Amino acid sequence: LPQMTQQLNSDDMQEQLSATVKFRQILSREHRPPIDVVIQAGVVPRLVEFMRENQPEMLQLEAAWALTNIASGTSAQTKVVVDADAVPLFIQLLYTGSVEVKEQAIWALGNVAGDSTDYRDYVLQCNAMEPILGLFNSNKPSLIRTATWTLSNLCRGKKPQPDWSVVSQALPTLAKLIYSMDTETLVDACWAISYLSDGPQEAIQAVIDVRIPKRLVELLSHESTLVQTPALRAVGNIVTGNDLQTQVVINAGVLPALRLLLSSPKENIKKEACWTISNITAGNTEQIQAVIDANLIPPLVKLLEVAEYKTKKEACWAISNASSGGLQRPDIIRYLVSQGCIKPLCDLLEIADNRIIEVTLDALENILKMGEADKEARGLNINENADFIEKAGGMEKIFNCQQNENDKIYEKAYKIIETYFG
Amino acid sequence: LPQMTQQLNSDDMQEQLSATVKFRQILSREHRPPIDVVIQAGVVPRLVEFMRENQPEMLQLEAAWALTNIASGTSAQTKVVVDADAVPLFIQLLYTGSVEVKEQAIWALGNVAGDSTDYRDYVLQCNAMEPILGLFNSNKPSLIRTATWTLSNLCRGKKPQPDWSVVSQALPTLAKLIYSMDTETLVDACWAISYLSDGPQEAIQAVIDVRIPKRLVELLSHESTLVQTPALRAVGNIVTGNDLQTQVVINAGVLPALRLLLSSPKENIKKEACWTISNITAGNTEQIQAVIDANLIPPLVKLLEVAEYKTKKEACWAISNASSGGLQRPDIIRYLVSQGCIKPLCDLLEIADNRIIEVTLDALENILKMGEADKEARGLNINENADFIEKAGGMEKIFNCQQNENDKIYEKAYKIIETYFG
Ligand SMILES: [Co+2]
Ligand SMILES: [Co+2]
Repeated sequence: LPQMTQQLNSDDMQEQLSATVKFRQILSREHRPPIDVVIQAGVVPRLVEFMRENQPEMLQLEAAWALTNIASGTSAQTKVVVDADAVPLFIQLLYTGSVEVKEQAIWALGNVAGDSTDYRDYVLQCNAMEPILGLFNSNKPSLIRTATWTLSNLCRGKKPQPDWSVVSQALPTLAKLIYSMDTETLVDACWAISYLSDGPQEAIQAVIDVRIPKRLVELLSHESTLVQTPALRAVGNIVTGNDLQTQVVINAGVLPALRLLLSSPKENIKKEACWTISNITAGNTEQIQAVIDANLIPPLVKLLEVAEYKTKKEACWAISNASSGGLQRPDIIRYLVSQGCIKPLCDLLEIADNRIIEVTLDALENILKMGEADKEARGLNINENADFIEKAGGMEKIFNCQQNENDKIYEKAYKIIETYFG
Repeated sequence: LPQMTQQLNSDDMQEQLSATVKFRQILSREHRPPIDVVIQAGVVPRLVEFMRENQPEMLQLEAAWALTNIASGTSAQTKVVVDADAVPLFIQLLYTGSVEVKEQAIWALGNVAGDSTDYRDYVLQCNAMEPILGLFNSNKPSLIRTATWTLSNLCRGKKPQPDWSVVSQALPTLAKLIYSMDTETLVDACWAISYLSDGPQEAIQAVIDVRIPKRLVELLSHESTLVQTPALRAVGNIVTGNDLQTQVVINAGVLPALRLLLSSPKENIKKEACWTISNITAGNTEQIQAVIDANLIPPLVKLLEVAEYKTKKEACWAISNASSGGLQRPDIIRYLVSQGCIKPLCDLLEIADNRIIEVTLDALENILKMGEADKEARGLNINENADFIEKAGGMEKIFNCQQNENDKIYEKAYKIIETYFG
């Protein structure tokens, strides 16, 4: 190392190149590259020098390669490279460099961007977006992957949400990347899109205008859960928007697609599928009816019954939001009850957290108001739904809620028992 | 009714009495007392007239009785009585009335008070507390029961919390009632105390000052779970207070008692027991060491693995809080690991909601930091805990968390994987 460090500091171009190649090779070890000793040798800032505008490209590639092996190490190791002010140089190399040079720069920039939110912003402010977006006009798959990966690292994060004026510039490229033949590329593009869709209406509408929604919906039935997961996450973030934005996703045909995801052997997919659906049933009466017409209630009721809690929780919201539209269209409630949602709802009370008990009690109450409403509409002397709940053992569970510490809950419980089971 | 209404409005005493008796009788029907028909009759204000100070006591009783049957009906019916100015007369009857009159008055007041926080405050504001506490100097079980139940309704409610200057006057009486032989009385007294115990530091301190804690602890081993629940709830509320207030409960011997409750056939007792413990391990080092010395970790680790989620969740907090104390005394962490908390903690990650995942990742990161420090203090070239976690399958689960939408979680995950599994 002392010997190499010498060559590197030599003024002989040929000797500098000889040294950088060496530092690049040791930093390329698959085992445990002596990154820390290299940093301890103080040759980082020198290697950074070799990436300057007028250095020979071979020297630039070797130096960037070496620095990239370092920047892709631990966070500490990344800080060193960043502090040597390598980022601005990696970025100009994105414009100038050969494919090989570009592959190192984009990788290194991706690691800096994915290190933390402050580095994410640093990179964005160094204006990496322009040169990064130009990489997609190339035809090398591997280079496009890294680039897409780095792009997702720039879009990710919600405490400091990334500078939207900058990151939104990626939407057009992203809209094309989700048609990629490369699976890894597809995956990261969908993750990036989900990150951009994890924001206000402005963000969501932006994703809608570049016509990404329909492609996202087609990707829900991709053979791989690695593609399905981020695609669903993105769809889920989009339907969190307003009713108009959600209808866009619905006209793209997301409902029939969701029907398949509810059967996914992947628990988190069933979970986010129920989550997505609950943000659609949280919409207007016509959107709730659409969920009904797509035959999404039956599988939902089933999950409410057998899935893990984290999924049941989601199924409940979906069903409870659906029952909210029952005040208007009473037949929605009638349909929910027909699909056997009462038993699952009652049982849930026994294992749910307080927020879910509130949600579940809302659904049960809406169900009771309905059964009460057409009980009067007829000369009947019984509230069928109330009777339904009693049989399912729900009465006893609602009674038990009277001892819950939460005011909203126990008060909701007393009112229910008193009103329908007195 | 038309005839009774007439007699009721008569100036003839013997007539008013006879008619009040008849209204009382029909409003006493076990079946479905015609309360609404009686209200429609418009005689409520008239009956209220009959409870005034100058009225013959028999008329006072029959009128109060009649109105109490109405007041103990639906909220809407209770409202009719409250709006007729009955409350202040029920209260003055609580002083002057015979035992029979008092029994009606206290049942009416309890129903008004339990209706809502508005009626609760109105009742407290009408100075009902003075004659109510005065009923405890009586020697009739049934009366003391209803009186205790009423006191419970008056102390309940946390959104508007009840006027502390008023409800706190019940502590001395409450401190004595928890030594009662009557189960119902004891139950209600314990509930009333748990409600008083859910306030700020002052409320908790007043409960400690009148020396209720030790009795609460003794009651944790009461044969009936109807007594243990509210007693455990009250104890739980007290330990949410500061470290000093928490030591009072510890010195009362709560730990051995909780150890027993961790095997309660009641899921919610196991749950609040874990919750109670978690609020003790959230204290200083000595308090965490006390939990350890009482042998609470093993049963805690067992629940973390096999209990319902709502309980596991509580066990996780208890164990996780304990590990935070590991920084100071590294042997706390070593002990936790020795009791096999790692495996159940990793598995929890697969089914936990985001807040619990965060709690779990902190526990795991503390354990992991400990295994790292010792590997250093020793020449070991392995982080035993990291290896335990990897063996348990928690490595992959932690890895998966990197795709969680929550920033604090995925950052935590990437940080862990990079730092201990690289
Ligand atoms: Co990194
Ligand atoms: Co009531």
